Formats: sequence, C-alpha cells, structure tokens
Amino acid sequence: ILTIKLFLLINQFEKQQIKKGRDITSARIMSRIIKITIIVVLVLLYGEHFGMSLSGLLTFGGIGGLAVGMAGKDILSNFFSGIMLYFDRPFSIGDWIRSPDRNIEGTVAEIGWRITKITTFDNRPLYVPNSLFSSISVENPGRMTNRRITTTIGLRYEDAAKVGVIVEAVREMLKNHPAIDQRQTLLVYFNQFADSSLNIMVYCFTKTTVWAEWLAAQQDVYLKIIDIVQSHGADFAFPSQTLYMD
Amino acid sequence: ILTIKLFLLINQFEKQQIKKGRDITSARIMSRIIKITIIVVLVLLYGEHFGMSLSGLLTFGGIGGLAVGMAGKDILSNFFSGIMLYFDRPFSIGDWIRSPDRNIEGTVAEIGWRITKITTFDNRPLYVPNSLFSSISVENPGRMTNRRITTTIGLRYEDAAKVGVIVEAVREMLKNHPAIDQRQTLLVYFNQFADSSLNIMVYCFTKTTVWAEWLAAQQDVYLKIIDIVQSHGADFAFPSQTLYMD
Repeated sequence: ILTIKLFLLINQFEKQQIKKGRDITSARIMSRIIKITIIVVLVLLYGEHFGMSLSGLLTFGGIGGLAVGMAGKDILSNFFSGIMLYFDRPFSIGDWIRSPDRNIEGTVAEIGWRITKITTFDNRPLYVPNSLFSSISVENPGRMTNRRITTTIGLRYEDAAKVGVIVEAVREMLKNHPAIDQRQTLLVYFNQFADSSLNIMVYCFTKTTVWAEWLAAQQDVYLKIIDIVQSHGADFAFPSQTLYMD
Repeated sequence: ILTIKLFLLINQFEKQQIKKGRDITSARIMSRIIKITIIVVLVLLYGEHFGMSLSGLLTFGGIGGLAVGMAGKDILSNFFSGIMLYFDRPFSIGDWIRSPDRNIEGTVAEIGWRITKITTFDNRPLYVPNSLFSSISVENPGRMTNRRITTTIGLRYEDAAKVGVIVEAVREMLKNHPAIDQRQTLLVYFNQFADSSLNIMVYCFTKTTVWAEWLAAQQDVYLKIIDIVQSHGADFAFPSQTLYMD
C-alpha cells in the first residue's frame, strides 16, 4: 500500500509536469528516476522483515551514501550559501558590487536560493553561484562615500628648476577648487624619476559620488592642471631617446 | 535461480547490444564486467546463510564502496547537475551564453543529462560537462537589452585649446543621433593623459540589439566623429617620440 500511494503521488506529479508544458520523454525519465530512488530507499529502510543479512545492507548503503555525498557537494553548498545570504547579506538589491578575485562586477538584480542574478554594465544578465560569496572578498562601490582623482604629471628633465613652483600652484588650485573635499587626503608631490620625465603625483577626492559629476570635475581639474603647467614655462614630456650615429 | 535469471537477463542485454551494431569483443567485456559486479553484489548481500564472518564482509565492502565512491564522483556530479539544470535552468535553447571563467561561448543547441551541446561561432559543436554550470558564472548576451558603443579619441598634445569645443560637439552629435538610446548612459569627457595624446572617452548605447544594425550605427558614429574632429582644426595623434642626436 505504501508503494501504491507513492507511485500514485509521483504519477500525479508527472502529469502536473506535463501539463506545465515540457518534453514528454524528459518527464518519463524523471518519473523513472524517482521510482528507482524511492524503491531503493524503501528497500534499505524496510529490509529486515522480509530482508537480508544485516551486514550486506550496511556496506551497500554506506557505499551508496558515500558516493552520493561526495557527488552532490556543490549543489548543496550553493543552497547553504543561499540560506547564509538570506540571514547575513553584505549587499542589497540595486547595489553595485565587485570582487578582486572573480569577475562578478555589476548591480545586484535578484538574490535566490541557488544563484544570484546581476546586471552587468553592458546590460547583460550574469548568474553567480551562491557558494562564491563564501570564499571571495566582495567590494561594494555602491556604498562609497567619495570618488577619487589620481593622476601623474610628467615634466621634462630640463624643467627641474620649476618643479617646486608648479607643485605649489597645483596644490593651491586643488585647495581652492569648490568640487574637492577638503577633509580627505590631498597630496601633490614630486616622487619619481621616470625614464623620460620627472613625475608628480596628484591624489584627491571629490564631494560627489555621481558618475557624470565626478567625470566633469576631473575634466575641469585636468584642464586647469594643463594651464598651470604651461603658464610656468614647462611642458609635458614625450618618450625620449638619445641616438648615436655611425 | 536468482543467478540464472540475472545471467539470462544480461545475456539478452548483450545480444541486444550486438544487434544494435557494435564490436563483439567490447560487448563480451561489458557482459563480463556486469557478471562480476552482480556476483560481488549478491555475495555481499547473501553472505550469511552460507556466508562468512560478519566482520570480514563489513571491512571488505567498506573498502570497496569507499574506493568506488571516490572513483565515481565526477560522473555522478555531472548527472546531478543535469537534474538541477532540468529543474532550474538559467538559459534556454537558442540562447547565446558566455562565461568569464571558462571558454563555453556559443549558442545552446541541446541540454542533456550529462553534457550540454553548444554551437560555437565558427559552426562547430562543443560539449560542456554539466557540473561546470554549478561552479562558474554564466552570462547571457542573448537576453541583452542594448548594445554598447565605447571608444577613445586621442588628440595631439598641441590640441589642448580645442578639447572643450570638440567634447561639446561630440556630445551634441550623440544626443541628436536617431540610433542612440537617450534613456541610457551617455558620457563624453576628457579623462586621461596618455603617453602621446589626450584621451576623450565615448560611452553610449544603441536602441537595437541586432548585430548588423549595431555595427552600421557604430560605423556611422565613427565617421561623424572623424568629421567633427577634423572640422575644428585638431587631428588624431600617432605614437610620438623626442630624439636627441649626438
């Protein structure tokens, strides 16, 4: 009677799957698989009243369960990480996330039990297995407080007498710029002997976090830097070489 | 009687395989393998009425099942991932899919219990084990909403006085182009001091998702950009060098 009840239940499931709309052969194969699995489980559970030697079933079930346990580790790990994400999540829907270990960059669209769906920046869907969120570092640029501007000014080696005044002028310009956050790091220093130029680092932050506003402020700063450099008699350096001719 | 029944059943299977058309020696070898496997399973299951010490079979079966369990992990994992794909699939037949972790690029042709068959873009079949779809990220360009156009305009360092007007002209041209989606990102800014040029980024989207239409729109935009740049007196920059002669 137990076998009849289980068979009728999975038969109802099978016609349910068919009515949902699916290939018939696949439904038959899945129904079989469930049939054999249920039969094996019942035989192992109900194998003493009409059963066998109590040593054979132990070994057989141990081998089968051991093989199944190592075979299904990844599928179960994904769902376990999904439960963990449900309880403790480092991001929310709509957050732009990133990782230095794997390519998962994009904005979160859906968080599921098995995979997370993320919209990339070329408008494509990306499906990430949940287990990855248990072994890699996740960065959240969507929760940033400032946008950083970093650049290098490469002057000619013959402009060594004007490095200090140029550095001071650039620092003053950055300090008086209305779009620059004055409570964050602000460094302008000459710090590198390059192959063909003397390099000056520029390192600052903007108040805004909007993409277009940050880009506009960066462009304005770059143009002002060009004007400052060219007004002091210096110039930017191309790659240079010394040629000896026969 | 059980052994006779099983032997006759697998013999019928063996002649079935032969009639299907296959090498005779391979069929004999497979029949043997099944013979020995069935004999071992029956001995371990039926080893108490005429059997042995109830400690030897436990150890023997444990060792055998442990070895078999670790030996067959990959084959069973592929089928488990096939079942998972049957129930929860991130793609469908005819979808162009991709992955940043492995080379599986192509359009899905068949989804099976063990492997997935994908048609590559040089018209070749590729067979991907199903377990890969449980540990890697899958991108679906076949479900994209827009096609992206990104490029860089490199102007000469002597064209620094015309960057703003060129940027404004390019932005206006992109804003008035009938093939550009105006509800998506649209950025045109000067954002890089390159080695030999000043770089302007162009970043926009098209309404269409068709390959040929997107390529045609991109070509039209590129030609218009060339005309705009050349009409303002600027020019594109080749790699440049400064040479000092003895």
